[PDB]
Amino acid sequence: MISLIAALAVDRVIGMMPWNLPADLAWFKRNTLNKPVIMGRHTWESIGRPLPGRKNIILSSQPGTDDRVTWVKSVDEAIAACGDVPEIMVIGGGRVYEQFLPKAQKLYLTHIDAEVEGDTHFPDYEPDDWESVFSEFHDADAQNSHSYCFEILERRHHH
Ligand SMILES: Nc1nc2c(c(=O)[nH]1)N[C@@H](CNc1ccc(C(=O)N[C@@H](CCC(=O)O)C(=O)O)cc1)CN2
Ligand SMILES: [Cl-]
Ligand SMILES: [Cl-]
Ligand SMILES: [Cl-]
Ligand SMILES: [Mg+2]
Ligand SMILES: [Mg+2]
Ligand SMILES: [Mg+2]
Ligand SMILES: [Mg+2]
Repeated sequence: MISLIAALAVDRVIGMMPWNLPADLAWFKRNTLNKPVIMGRHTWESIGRPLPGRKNIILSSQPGTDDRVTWVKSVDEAIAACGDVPEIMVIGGGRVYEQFLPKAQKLYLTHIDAEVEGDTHFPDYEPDDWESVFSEFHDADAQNSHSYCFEILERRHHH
């Protein structure tokens, strides 16, 4: 099964960080550890080093040479490279989320209370097609710059 995981500012702006949220990074790690992660080449270059404890699959029509990750050229190849696993995590960026959304059955979202200047957005999804099965709000604190709300949604309908 395919899931997307993303952190969204107001207006669904995503980035590679205008905010400083170690709690969100802990949420990201907890929910991706021991699962393959699929990302586009822009996201890969922004991370710079393979995420530990996860198979790192990079979707790009023009692969790099880095032997530390697995390079694939299509959504279908990305999925095949993951093989028989319970859950595949798609970690962005904008275009990769857009291509994978139709195949996804679960969303892990962090809704951040920040207005920011970026131009890359998380895909449009029809809220009526999803059910909110978890939500938790957290205030900002000495370690986290903004307030945020974790949410998990499960797909109920497809169009
Ligand atoms: N919800 C959430 N989802 C996301 C991101 C986020 O920002 N938060 N960011 C996007 C991908 N970018 C990164 C950049 C850095 C890291 C990263 O470095 N993670 C460490 C944890 C951080 C650390 O302890 O050093 C890890 O092992 O997972 C993860 C995703 C995609 N999805
Ligand atoms: Cl957590
Ligand atoms: Cl990308
Ligand atoms: Cl505090
Ligand atoms: Mg090689
Ligand atoms: Mg889009
Ligand atoms: Mg769309
Ligand atoms: Mg319904």
